Parts: sequence; structure tokens; C-alpha cells
Amino acid sequence: VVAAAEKTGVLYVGSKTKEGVVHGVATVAEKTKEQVTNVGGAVVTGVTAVAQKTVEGAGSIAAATGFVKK
Amino acid sequence: VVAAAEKTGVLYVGSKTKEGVVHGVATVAEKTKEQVTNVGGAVVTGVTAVAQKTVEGAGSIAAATGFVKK
Amino acid sequence: VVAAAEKTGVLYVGSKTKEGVVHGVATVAEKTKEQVTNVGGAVVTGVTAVAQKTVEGAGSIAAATGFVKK
Amino acid sequence: VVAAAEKTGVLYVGSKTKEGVVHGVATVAEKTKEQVTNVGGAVVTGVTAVAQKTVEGAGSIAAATGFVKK
Amino acid sequence: VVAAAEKTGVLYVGSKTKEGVVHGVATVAEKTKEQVTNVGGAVVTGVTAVAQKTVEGAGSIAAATGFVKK
Amino acid sequence: VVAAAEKTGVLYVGSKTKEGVVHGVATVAEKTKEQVTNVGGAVVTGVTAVAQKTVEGAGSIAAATGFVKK
Amino acid sequence: VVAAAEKTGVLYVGSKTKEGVVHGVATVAEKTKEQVTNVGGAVVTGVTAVAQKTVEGAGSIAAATGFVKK
Amino acid sequence: VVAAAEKTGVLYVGSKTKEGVVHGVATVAEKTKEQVTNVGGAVVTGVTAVAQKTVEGAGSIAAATGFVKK
Amino acid sequence: VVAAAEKTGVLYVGSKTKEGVVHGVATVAEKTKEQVTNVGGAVVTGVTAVAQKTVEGAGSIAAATGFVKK
Amino acid sequence: VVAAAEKTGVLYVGSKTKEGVVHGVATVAEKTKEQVTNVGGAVVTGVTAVAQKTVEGAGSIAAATGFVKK
Amino acid sequence: VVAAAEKTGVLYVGSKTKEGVVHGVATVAEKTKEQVTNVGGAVVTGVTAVAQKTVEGAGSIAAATGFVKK
Amino acid sequence: VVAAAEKTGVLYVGSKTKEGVVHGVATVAEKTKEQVTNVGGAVVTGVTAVAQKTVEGAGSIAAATGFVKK
Repeated sequence: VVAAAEKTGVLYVGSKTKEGVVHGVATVAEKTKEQVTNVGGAVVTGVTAVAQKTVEGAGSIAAATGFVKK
Repeated sequence: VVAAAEKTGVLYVGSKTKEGVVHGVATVAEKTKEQVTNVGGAVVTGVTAVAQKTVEGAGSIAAATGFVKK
Repeated sequence: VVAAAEKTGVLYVGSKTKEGVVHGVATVAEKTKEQVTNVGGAVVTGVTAVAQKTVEGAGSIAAATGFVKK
Repeated sequence: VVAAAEKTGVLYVGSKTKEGVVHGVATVAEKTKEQVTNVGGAVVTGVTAVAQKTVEGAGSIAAATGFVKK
Repeated sequence: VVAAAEKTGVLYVGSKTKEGVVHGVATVAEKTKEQVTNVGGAVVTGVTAVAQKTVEGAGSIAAATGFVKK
Repeated sequence: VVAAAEKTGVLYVGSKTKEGVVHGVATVAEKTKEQVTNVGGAVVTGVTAVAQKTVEGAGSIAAATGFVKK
Repeated sequence: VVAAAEKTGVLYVGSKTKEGVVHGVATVAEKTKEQVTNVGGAVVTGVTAVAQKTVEGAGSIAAATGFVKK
Repeated sequence: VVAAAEKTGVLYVGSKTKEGVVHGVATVAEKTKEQVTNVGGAVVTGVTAVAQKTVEGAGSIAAATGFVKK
Repeated sequence: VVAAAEKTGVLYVGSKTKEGVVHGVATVAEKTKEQVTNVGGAVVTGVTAVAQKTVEGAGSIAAATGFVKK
Repeated sequence: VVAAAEKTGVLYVGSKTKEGVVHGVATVAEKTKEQVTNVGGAVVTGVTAVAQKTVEGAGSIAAATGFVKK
Repeated sequence: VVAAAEKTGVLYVGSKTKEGVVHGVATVAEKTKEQVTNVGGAVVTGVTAVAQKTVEGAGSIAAATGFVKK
Repeated sequence: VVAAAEKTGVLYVGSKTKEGVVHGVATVAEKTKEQVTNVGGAVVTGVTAVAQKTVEGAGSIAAATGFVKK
């Protein structure tokens, strides 16, 4: 990701990179009702405007696993 | 991520990088109701405007695991 | 992440990096109701405007684990 | 992260880095109600405007674990 | 993180770094009600505008563990 | 983190670093009510505008552990 | 607009009226461009989420009149 | 607008009226550009979330008149 | 606007009125640009979250008149 | 606006009125630019969270008049 | 605006009135730029969280008049 | 505005009135720039958290008039 300029009216050199980006979000919630009953499991709810970048590893967003037995 | 300029009217050289970025979020909540009953498990709720960058490791956002038994 | 300039009207050289960044968030909550009952488990709720950068380690935001038994 | 300039009207050289940064947050809460009942577990709630950078270690924000038994 | 300048009208050389930084936060709370009942567990609530940088160690913000038994 | 300048109108050389910094926070609370009942556990609440830098050690902010038994 | 109840499990009597009401609006604008050149006239633009109730009078929203000559 | 109740488990009597009301609005604007050039006229722009109730009079929102000559 | 109750488990009598009311507004603006050039006229811009009630008079919000000549 | 109660478990009588009221507003502005050039006229800009009640008189919010000549 | 109670477990009688009221406002501004050049006119800018009640008189908020000549 | 109670467990009678009231405001400004050049006119800027009640007179907040000539 390099930018190089050599001069010997306007000169512009640009490199832009976006990875894992969230922008420009508007939400309205009125009179909403939510009930969760969980017995021995996993519940994930209500996830909004989330950004993540991972290098050399697993990347998980809003992941639910009931249980692991070994 | 380098920027180099050599001169021997306006000269601009630029490199920009965004990784795991959240911006520009507006939320309104009115008269919302939420009930959670959890017995021996995991519940995740209401996650907003979260950004994360991870190098050489696992990256988790809003992760629920009921239980682990070994 | 380097910036270099050599001159022998305006010269600008710039490198910018953003990793794990949250900005520009506005929230309004009116007359909201929330009830949590937890028995022997894990509950995570109401997480907003959180940023994290991790190097050579696991990175977790809003993570719930009911219990671990070995 | 270096900046170097050599001259032999305006010369500007700049390097900027942001890692784990939160800025520009406005919140209003009116007449909100929250009840938590916890018996032998873990509850995390109401986390806002939190930034963290970790090197060579695990990084956790808003993490709940019910209990650990060995 | 170095800045170097050599001259043999305006010359500016700059390096800026931000790691684990929170700035620009405004909050208003009116007539809010909060009740917590905890029996043998852990409860964390109401965390705002917190910044942390950790080197060669675990970094935790708003972490709840019900109990540890060995 | 070094700054070096050599001259043989305005010359400026600067290096700035911020790690674990909180600034610019305004909060208003009116007629808020909070009740905590704790029996044999741990409760943490109401944490605002906290900054920490740790080297070669664990860094914890707003951490609750119900109890440890060995 | 009256509500009357007489008792000699649940009894509910209700009258609700809404006149000139706007609610539940979410808008996002990114990279928009707007140019207005006006010479001796009237220009109205960009009107959103406006509510009005008028009794015994004229009610105008987003009204433009170039000029009036008598 | 009256509510009357006479008793000789739950009894509720209610009258609610809303006139000229705006609620629940979320807006995000990023990188918007606006230019206005006005010579001897009237320009109105950028009006959001406005509510008005008028009795025995004219009610105007976002009204532009270039000029009046008598 | 009256409420009357006569008793000779729960009895509730209520009258509520809202006139000219704005509530629950969240806005974010990033990198916006605005230029106004006005010569002998009137310009109104950027009006948000405004409420007004007028009795026996004219009610104007965001009104522009270039000029009046008599 | 009257409330009357006569008793010869819970009895509640209530009258509530709101006229010209603004509440629950959150705004964030970052890197915004505004330029105004005015020659012999009127400019109004940047009006937020304003409430007004007027009896037997004209009520104006964000009103611009270039000039009046008689 | 009267409240009357006569008794011959809990009895509550209440009348509440709000006229021209602003409450619950949070604003953040970062790196904003504003320039005003005015020659013989009127400029009004940056008005926030203003409340007014007027009886038997004109009520003006953020009003600009270039000039008056008689 | 009267409250009257006659008794011949808890009895509460209450009348509350708010006119021209501002409460619960939080503002943060960082690195803002403002320039005003005024020649023979009027400029008003930066008005926040202002409340006013006027009886039998004109009520003005943030009013600018360039000049008056008779």
C-alpha cells in the first residue's frame, strides 16, 4: 500500500484501503417487546453495527454454541 | 504503508488504511421491553457499535457458549 | 508506516492508520425496561461504543460462557 | 512509524496511528428501569465508550463466566 | 516512533500515536432506576469512558466471574 | 520516541504518544435511584473516566469475582 | 374525547387521539452534493420529520413564494 | 378530554391526546456538501424534527418569501 | 382536561395531553461542509429538534423573508 | 387541568400537560466546516433543541428578515 | 391547575404542567471550524438548549434582522 | 395552582408547574475554531442552556439586529 510522487498545478497521489468497516447506520425502535427463556443453551440477539478484522485466527461474530462435551 | 514525495503548486501524497472501524451510528429506542430468564446457560443481547482488530489470535464478538464439560 | 519528503508551493506527505476504532455515535433511550434473572449462568447485555486492538492474544468482546467444568 | 523531511513554501510530513480508540459519543437516557437478580452466576450490563490495547496477552471487554470448577 | 528534519518557509515533521484512548463523551441520565440483587455471584454494571493499555499481560475491562473452585 | 532537528523560517519536529488516556468527559445525573443487595458475592457499579497503563502485569478495570475457593 | 368506567379481573377504558404526528423515521445520507443559486426568488429544500396542528388559521409547510407586489 | 372512574382487580381509565408531535428520529450525514448563493431573495434549507401547535393564528414551517413590495 | 375518581385493588385515572412536542432525536454529522453567501437577502439553515406552542398569534419556525418595502 | 379523588389498595388520579417541550436529544459533530459571508442581509444557522410557548403574541424561532424599509 | 383529595392504602392526586421546557440534551463537537464575515447585516449561529415562556408579548428565539430604516 | 387535602395510610396531593425551564445538559467541545469579523453589524454566537419567562413584555433570546435608523 504505497503512494509515490515525483515532480521535476495540482498533483494528487492516493492509496486507500478499507477492511472490515461499518459506517452510516441509523436505527429507530419503538414499543418493541423481547422475551428470552434459556435453559442450558446459548442465545444471541440484537447485534448491530459491528466490524472486525482478524489475522491468523478464527473470526466469529454472533456465534452461539449450546454446549461442548468431551 | 508508505508515502514518498520528491520535488526538485500543490503536491499531495497520501496512504490511508482502516481495519476494524465503525463510525457514524445513530440509534433511538423508546418504550422497549426486554426480559431474560437464564438457567445454566449463556445469553448475549444488545451489542452496538463495536470494533475490533486481532493479530495472531481468535477474534470473537457477541459469542455465547452454554457450558463446556471435559 | 513511513512518510518521507525531499525538496531541493505546498508539499504534503501523509500516512494514516486506524485499527479497532469507533467514532461518531449518538444514542437516545426513553422509558426502556429491562429485567434479567440469572441462575448459575452468564448474561451480557447493553454494550455500546467499544474498541479493542489485540496483538498475539485472543480478543473477545461481549462473550458469555455459562460455566466450565474439568 | 517514522517521519522524515529534508530541504536543501510549506512542507508537511506526518505519520498518525490510532489503535483501540473511541471518540465522539453522546448518550441520553430518561426514565429507564433495570432489574438484575443473580444467583451463583455472572451478569455484565451497561458498558459504554471503552477502549483497550493489549500486547502479548488476552484482551477481554464485557466478559461473563458463570463459574469455573476444576 | 521517530521524527527527523534537516534544512541546509514552514517545515513540519510529526509522528503521533494513540493506543487505548477515549475522548469526547457526553452523557445525561434522568430519573433512571436500577436494582441489583446478588447471591454468591458477580455483577458488573454502569461502566463508561474507560481506557487501558497493557503490555505482556492480560487486559480485562468489565469482567465478571461467578466463582472459582479448585 | 525521538525527535531530531538540524539546521545549517519555522522548523518544527515533534513526536507525541498517548497510551491509556481519557479526556473530555461531561456527565449529568438527575433523580437517579440505585439499590444493591449483595450476599456473599461481588458487585461493581458506577465507574467513569478511568485510565490505566500496565507493563509486565495483568490490567483489570471493573472486575468482579464472587469468591475463590482452593 | 372522554373515557368513563363504572364497577359495582381487569377493566380498561381508553380514548387515544393523534393529530399531526410524525414518528419512527431513520435517514442516512452519504457524499451528497447540493448547490443553490437564487436571485430575487425563494428556494426551500431539505425538510424532514415535521408535524403541525393549526386551529382557525392557515397551515403551511415548505411553502415558497417568489415575491409579492401590490 | 376527561377521564372518570367510579368503584362501589385492576381498573384503568385513560384519555391521551397528541397534537403536533414528532418523536423517534435518527439521522446520519457523512461527507455532505452544501453551497448556497443568495442575492436579494430567501433560502431555507436543512429543517428536521420540528413540531408546532397554533391556535387562532397562521402556522408556518420552512416558509420562504423572496420579498414583499407595497 | 380533568381526571376524577371515586371509591366507596388498583384504580388509576389519567388524562395526558401533548401539544407541540419533540422527543427522542439522535443525529451524527461527520466531515460536512457548508458555505453560505448572502447579499441583501435572508438565509436560514440547520434547524433541528424545535417545538413551539402559540395561542392567539402567528407561529413561525424557520421562516425567511428577503426584504419588506413599504 | 384538575385532578380530584374521593375515598369513603392504590388510588391514583393524574392530569399531565406538555406544551412546547423538547426532550431526549443527542448530537455528535466531527470535522464539520461552516463559512458564512453576509452583506446587508440576515443569516440564521445551527439551531438545536429549542422550546417555546407564547400566549397572545407572535412566536418565532429561527426567523431571518433581510431588511425592512418604510 | 388544582389538585383535591378527600378521605373519610395509598391515595395520590397530582396535576403537572410543562410549558416551554427543554431537558435531556447531550452534544459532542470535535475539530469543528466556523468562520463568519458580516458587513452591515445580522448573523445568528450556534443556539442550543433554549427554553422560553412569554405571556402577552412577542416571543423570539434566534431571530436575525439585517436592518430597519424608517 | 392550588393543592387541598382533607382527612376525617399515605395521602399525597400535589401541583407542579414548570414554565421556561432547561435542565440536564452535557456538552463537550474539543479543538474547535471560530472566527468572527464584523463591520457595522451584529453577530450572536454560542448560546447554550438559557431559560426565560416574561410577563407583559417581549421576550427575546439570541436576537441580532444590524442597525436601526430613524
